[PDB]
Amino acid sequence: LHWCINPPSKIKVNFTNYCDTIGIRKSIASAANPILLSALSGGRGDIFPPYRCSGATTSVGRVFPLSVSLSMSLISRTSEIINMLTAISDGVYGKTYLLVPDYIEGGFDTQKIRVFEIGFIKRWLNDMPLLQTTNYMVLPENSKAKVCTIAVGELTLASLCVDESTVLLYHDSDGSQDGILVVTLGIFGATPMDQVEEVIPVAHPSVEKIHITNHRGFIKDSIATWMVPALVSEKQEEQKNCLESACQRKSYPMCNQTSWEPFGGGQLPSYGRLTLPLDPSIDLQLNISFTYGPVILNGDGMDYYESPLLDSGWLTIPPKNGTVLGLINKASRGDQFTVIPHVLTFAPRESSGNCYLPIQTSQIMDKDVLTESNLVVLPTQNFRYVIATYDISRGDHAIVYYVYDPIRAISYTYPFRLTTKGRPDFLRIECFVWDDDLWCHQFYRFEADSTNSTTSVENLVRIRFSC
Amino acid sequence: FRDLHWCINPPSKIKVNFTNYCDTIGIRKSIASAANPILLSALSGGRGDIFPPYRCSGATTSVGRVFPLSVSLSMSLISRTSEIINMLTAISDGVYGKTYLLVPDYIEGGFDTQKIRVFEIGFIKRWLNDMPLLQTTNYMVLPENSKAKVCTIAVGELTLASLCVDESTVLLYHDSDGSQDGILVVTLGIFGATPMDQVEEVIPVAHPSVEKIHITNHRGFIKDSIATWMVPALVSEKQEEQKNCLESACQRKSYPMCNQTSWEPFGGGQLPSYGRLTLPLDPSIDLQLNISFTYGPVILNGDGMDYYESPLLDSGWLTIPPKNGTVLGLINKASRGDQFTVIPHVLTFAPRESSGNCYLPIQTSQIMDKDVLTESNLVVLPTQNFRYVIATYDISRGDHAIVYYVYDPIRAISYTYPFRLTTKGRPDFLRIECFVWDDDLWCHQFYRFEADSTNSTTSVENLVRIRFSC
Amino acid sequence: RDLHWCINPPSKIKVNFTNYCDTIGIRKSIASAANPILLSALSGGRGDIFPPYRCSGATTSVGRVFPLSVSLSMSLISRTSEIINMLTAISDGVYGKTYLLVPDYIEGGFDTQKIRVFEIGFIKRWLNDMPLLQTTNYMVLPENSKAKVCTIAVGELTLASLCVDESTVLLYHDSDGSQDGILVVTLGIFGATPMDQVEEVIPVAHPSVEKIHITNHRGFIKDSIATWMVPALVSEKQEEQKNCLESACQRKSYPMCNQTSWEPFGGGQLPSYGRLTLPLDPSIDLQLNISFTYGPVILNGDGMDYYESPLLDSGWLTIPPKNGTVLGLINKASRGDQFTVIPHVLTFAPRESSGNCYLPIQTSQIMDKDVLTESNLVVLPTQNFRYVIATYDISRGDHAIVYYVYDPIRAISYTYPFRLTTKGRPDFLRIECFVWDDDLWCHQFYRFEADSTNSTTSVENLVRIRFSC
Amino acid sequence: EFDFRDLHWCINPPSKIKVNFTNYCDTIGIRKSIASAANPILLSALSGGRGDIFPPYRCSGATTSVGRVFPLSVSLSMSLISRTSEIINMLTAISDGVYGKTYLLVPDYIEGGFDTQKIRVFEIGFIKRWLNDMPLLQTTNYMVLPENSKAKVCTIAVGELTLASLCVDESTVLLYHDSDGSQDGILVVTLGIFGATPMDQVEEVIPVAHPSVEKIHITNHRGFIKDSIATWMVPALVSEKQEEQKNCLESACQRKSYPMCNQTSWEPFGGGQLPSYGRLTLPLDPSIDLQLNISFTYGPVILNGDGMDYYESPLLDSGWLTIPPKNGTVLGLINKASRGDQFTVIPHVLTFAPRESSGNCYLPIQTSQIMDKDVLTESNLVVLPTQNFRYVIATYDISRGDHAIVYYVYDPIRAISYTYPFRLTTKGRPDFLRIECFVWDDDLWCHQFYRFEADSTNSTTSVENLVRIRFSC
Repeated sequence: LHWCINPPSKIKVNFTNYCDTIGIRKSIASAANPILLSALSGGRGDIFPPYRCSGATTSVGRVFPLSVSLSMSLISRTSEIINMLTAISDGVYGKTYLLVPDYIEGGFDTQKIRVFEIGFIKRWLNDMPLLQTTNYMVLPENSKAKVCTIAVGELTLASLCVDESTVLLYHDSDGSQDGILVVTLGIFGATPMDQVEEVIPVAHPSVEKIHITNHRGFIKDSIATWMVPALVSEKQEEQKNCLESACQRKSYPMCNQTSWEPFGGGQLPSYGRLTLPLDPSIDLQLNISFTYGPVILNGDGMDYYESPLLDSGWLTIPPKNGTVLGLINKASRGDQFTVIPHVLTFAPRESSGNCYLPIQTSQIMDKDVLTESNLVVLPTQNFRYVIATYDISRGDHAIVYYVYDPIRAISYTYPFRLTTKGRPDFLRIECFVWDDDLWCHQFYRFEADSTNSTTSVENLVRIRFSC
Repeated sequence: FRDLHWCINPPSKIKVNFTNYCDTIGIRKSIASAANPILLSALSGGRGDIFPPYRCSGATTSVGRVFPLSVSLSMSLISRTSEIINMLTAISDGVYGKTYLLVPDYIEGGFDTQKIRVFEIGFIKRWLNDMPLLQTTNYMVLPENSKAKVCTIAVGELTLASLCVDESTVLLYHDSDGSQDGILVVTLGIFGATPMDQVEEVIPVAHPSVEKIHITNHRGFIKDSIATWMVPALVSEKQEEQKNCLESACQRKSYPMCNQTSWEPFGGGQLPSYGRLTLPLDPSIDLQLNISFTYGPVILNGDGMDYYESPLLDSGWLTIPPKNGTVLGLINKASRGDQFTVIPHVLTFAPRESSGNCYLPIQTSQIMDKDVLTESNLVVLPTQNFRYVIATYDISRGDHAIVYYVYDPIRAISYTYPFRLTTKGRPDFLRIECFVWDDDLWCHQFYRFEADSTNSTTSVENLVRIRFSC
Repeated sequence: RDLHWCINPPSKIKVNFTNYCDTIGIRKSIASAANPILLSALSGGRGDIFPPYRCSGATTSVGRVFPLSVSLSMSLISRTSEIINMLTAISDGVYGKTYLLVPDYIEGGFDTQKIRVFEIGFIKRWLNDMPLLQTTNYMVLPENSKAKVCTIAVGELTLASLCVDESTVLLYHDSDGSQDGILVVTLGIFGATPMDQVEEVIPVAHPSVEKIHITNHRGFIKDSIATWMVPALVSEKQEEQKNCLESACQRKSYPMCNQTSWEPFGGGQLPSYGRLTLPLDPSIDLQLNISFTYGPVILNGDGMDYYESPLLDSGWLTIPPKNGTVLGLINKASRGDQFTVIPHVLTFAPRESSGNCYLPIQTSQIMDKDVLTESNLVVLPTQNFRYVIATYDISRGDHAIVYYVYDPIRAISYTYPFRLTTKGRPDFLRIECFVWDDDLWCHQFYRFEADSTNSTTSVENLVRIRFSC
Repeated sequence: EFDFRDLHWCINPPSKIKVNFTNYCDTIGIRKSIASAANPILLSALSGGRGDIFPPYRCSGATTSVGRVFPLSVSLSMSLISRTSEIINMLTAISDGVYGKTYLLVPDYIEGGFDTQKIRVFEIGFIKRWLNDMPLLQTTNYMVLPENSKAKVCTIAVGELTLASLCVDESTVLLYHDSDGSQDGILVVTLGIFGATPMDQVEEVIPVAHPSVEKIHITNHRGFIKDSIATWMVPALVSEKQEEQKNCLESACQRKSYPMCNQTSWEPFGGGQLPSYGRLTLPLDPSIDLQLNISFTYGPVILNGDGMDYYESPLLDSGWLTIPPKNGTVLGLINKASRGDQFTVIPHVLTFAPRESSGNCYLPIQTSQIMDKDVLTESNLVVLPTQNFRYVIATYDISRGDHAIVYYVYDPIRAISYTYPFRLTTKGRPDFLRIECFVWDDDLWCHQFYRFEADSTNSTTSVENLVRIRFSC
């Protein structure tokens, strides 16, 4: 009777190859660490104004049109870039977008290609960020890359690509179960860059579906976490009781609806955490989880930002036309998935308090389009969240940023030169703190009267709050 | 089949971490191993084919087009109407490097603030439809230094080298006589903060006959961890043979050459000789910048001399760009290693009934034209067949086009680029750097022209591909 | 249970099996390595003490001398090197010695230098079931300033000492400048961290205490706390003792009130017992504690031992007899928190007294003319109470040493007709007895006098007294 | 096809670890802690003894030898000797600040009948300074073997805070011949510097490398312990030595060394063949059980079977094998041998290859006229652990006017001698003699043991002391 030590799977297949991968990854991390330190030293300081000197502050905005990224180079050549998701964390950045090759003109819409890219953030002699792409990957056309999620961190990029918006977790068990094409990117061309369509293990038999439309997570401690709506058969009774308790109020249309947004009809969606352990030791496995929480009214997107706490992260939900406000519920990254409605969840009247609701109105909202973007939780000790909108009230089309603080609320618009006729069908902002400032990377698309082509415009903007 | 025996799980006291059992890999080795697939994806395309297999139609034409897509930093800066001056690019084995002087316009102080030297290096990735996409993976901006005004680019083996100096003519005298000129040395890795140097260096003069060194704009390469440049130098030992050869050639029709009392590179005295700056990039060894001079064919330009790799073991093709059209270019053959010899190969005229040790450059005033011509450098392609490319800016065409003159030892093929849209403007500085890609000719070009405003010079840089089909 | 099969791992997989468990501390490892010796001593010796049955009822004493020992002091004596004042403290299977070593290789005047040595070692059986005092560690103190007197306290594989140059510590009278200090010395069984010598500045528990009289004392190290017993001078207790002194003065016991000044402190008042305590912790607060207490009057403060008692937190206390007084004094004492002393035996309670006073028995006519240098009272380590004192006798023609093993019921004696040395007169005779395999083993030591004034020979040798029915 | 998830890699632990890992590494921790505790003493001893190995260059003339005795010691052997108890066959070994002794003890203090038995005693200890810059041999541990005393003859090896000694009842150990009945076993005795755990006493069978080795001779073999391995050298019996040794003997026989050929039988083994070099290694590690593998290699002839002393060499894997001279022969042997690899003995010193011969064989020198007809007894040669190669021998003779003992401190240039007239017993017959030397405080310290028989009363008296030789310009 000898002593067997159990090694992780995929290390016993080729220990030498595993350890060559380990050494290459460690060397790449060591080589790229000085750039990360140089970029993060200024950013990690603070965001709050130190001294209150003039009371009410002023807003100064500047557009920085210089970058080394592949996306802006493609856009500069009038190439259709649609559905771009960008994530900025740990000093690195990532992008996934659908590219339409206009170099050769054949037909009108033949195929759309998906491009990933992960790069650095660097100074440009004026203490300004310079987004530089150090790697990219282009998927083959015959793949399920229509809808993917972005999650960048620890010098790595990960994604969950699926052709259909709604993944059939358990209903399609009898047939060919839907797979999620996991796409992983390193910061330098090497083995970490791999893609594999893998069957996703359910949390329980209770979980039935998964909705993946436009999501964002992060990577920390070699884990990849996303938050997507799910469909379970146990949250239904308590959520129905809470919804009926809220229905007696003036919020009649909420309970008047017979079919919910993320999944047609049926029951309410439930929060769902997709966990992807990203380590070279073991193989890839999408560990889905779920947990009942506040009522979810829209399933367009569900981001997941990092928090200064130990094992918790904010869970934002972009506002939808009809629901004036979006949830910023807290989420647990640990072994047990818990969702606590930290802020922006209206607790109902005459209720036990175990269930929360968002705030919606029927006629309060502006009849203008006023397209809003996903709200972003800034990485800093103080809690601030930024949401951009496509303002229309002024004579010139504009984008308005709301950095929420309990003390004051002032927003002024400087003239935006680029376009005066705007039909925004998409808008996403990704913000980060750089030298005690708010640098937001915004992307949006248009629709023109000529209808010859749709122009997608993206740039970096900095808002300076001067005392 | 032979299993040792059935086993029992040992007590949980022992925890085994499998990461500690094997050894770690160095940063340079890991970086090279990572970058190897990207280098191979371009080397295979380059080495797939060189020339058409058979003359399908009995005659070959030329098809050319521009490729505006690029994810380089210089293209991004140009897109933001930022002024870029004197960019030298050295494409080699799927790695490129650039050295340019930036003139910031967002900074507003006085009228002229400062010019900053920028270095960048990166791969040549396969874009869709099998196109060359120049990607930048690392770059470096020098803090304000006097010695970064003129630099030489030398790219190869996943690293960059540069020899920046302040004055055009670097003086090489014993000890320090008054003010001394030093040669700044720059180095860049392909990624991250790897062992790299930005150290000012004092030249080991080697043979003390070298007195000056001229560095206008030179290209070299890094082979076997050795960076080699070729620059004119001024020696005062052996000038009688060249003087006798010039006197013998003066009686011929080559009157203007023998009429010069003072030459172009170094004022007065003896004509320049051929030098060679050698920089061993072995990180264990301290940096030394050796110099190996050797006389050769007479130099008539001296304002720029590139140096390209050769298929032979220790050979190269140092080139001299044409000067004002009247003097044509030269393509010599320079040795590498401890010895250094120069053997005239192409575009060289051997005088009749001469000493035999002097070869002279072809020089005809008939080629000179009132048409404003800005000839570029001679670019030797990295192919087995010896072919060199010439790019000329001419206004004879109504489109204010740029003409490429691809030359062969057998034939000569010329292709024009009427794609030029801006007609107004006189070019000031045109450079090209060609490379082979999927059995095709790609030539990265950069040129600046001054418009009618007398204060605006637009730096235009783009890739052009010329295809010759049977 | 059986975990299926194996496969040969790659050659890069080699494990040392060594980095994978705890690191044992120095003191814990030393205690683990030394425990079997302490077991072989304690279980072998302390199992049987007294004759189990009355049998005849009249016992005889047969004795024998065992000169073999690996002790360093024995070897030094064998090389004719003078040792002046040695205190040995045997407890729990370990021994320790402190003695003035006088190098006589080169001599000048009276004494060129005397240099202290502290040694601690085990007690081993030597294939005849006899004790072999092996020396395992020792430390030497150069005679810089403090090498005059010390106290010995051996226990828990550790030695302790309180060395002061002055005969009596001037604890409070020197507080104007720098008060006097006591060179604390600590040894371990094997050379390690506990071995330290850190002189400590004294916080005093009582403002009344002012003198400490360190001459020759023995203590023990119990529960990592080294405690001794030293007489101390206080003025308050004399107020209570004065009534008893006046009552005894008018009584027939004239020699009690005849005394006007005491040896330990000239003039002054009646000294009181002071429990010196040194909590031995390797990390924090190596400081002393002095807690005076009332008790029986001290006729002689020359020496005061401190033997462990079989009670919960109690300890014995002895005072060796002095010439002029016929008896010593044994009184109980408790360690921990408050300090109280209640006389156990050998104290006479005067009649018609308030009760807060006790007097040892003294007779001025029983004493014989010949000079007898008695040794300290020693309490044997057993449940019973047997105290043994060795007396040097000159009346007998063999110049024998007589071991008076005193018990309150039956008193027994034995004489050692050995080492005549008629010209020799003892100067310092000390013993340290212990029970070993149902026998009384004593470790005597003495020094002779010279008629030629040039011959001083320390004589250290273990002796055993056997009682059988 | 084995499924890899259920399949496991298995490692092979040592036998002692597998049975009780907890106990094994508890012993490992205790040993490491004791070694760390004892390290300061060894460091102080090494610091005191390293400096000034040799005096400077000659100032006026030849250096003068100064002798001094030091009877003070805290060893058990000295205390036993001082009590008029005889000590027989003591093998002292001093190395790296720790010494060790194995001596037969004759109990006479308590006598029952006529005689009970002789007792083996194993004693380890420390070398400590005694405020006068001379060593103090202090015994920190000792072991007394039981009354049966299977150990009549034992070796000695000390190093790395350990004592090890192979013990055999008979001088000759028959590895193969006595396998028909009960195979001869060697009693391995080890003991740590302090405590109660480290001691082991086990009788184990010898796994010799090849059957070619049939016998060994274990009488007096000082070794040492380095890298947790204890090494000894004993004569060995092999069958393949004759083909070269007899040829060499006949090739060098025509010289003056006729009696060497004239001997029909050799002293270590009656008849048979010439003795061969042998090496015993004891891996002293808690993880691995005790095994004793005997190697062998070829070398110069072994003139006497008294015993071969193995010493530590400054080189990486070298050892100054040493053989004492026998009566008649004036010069012994100081060879060179390797440790840890295949056994190989090169005859560095005391061998002169005969001229006009093959040259592949080496022979020592002999001269019968030197010893004359007086009772002169010489001891073993001690290789000092210094940078410069040295060797010391001690001779006890009556030819000296004071019946003294002469110490021939040998030097590559000349030889120096000192006499100890402290011998006040003219009627002295040395039955046994042995010296062990070490360097301490820029002097030469030697520990001698001369068991001499007093003919005045016909009673043997064992005498041992510590003597130091000082060389001053």
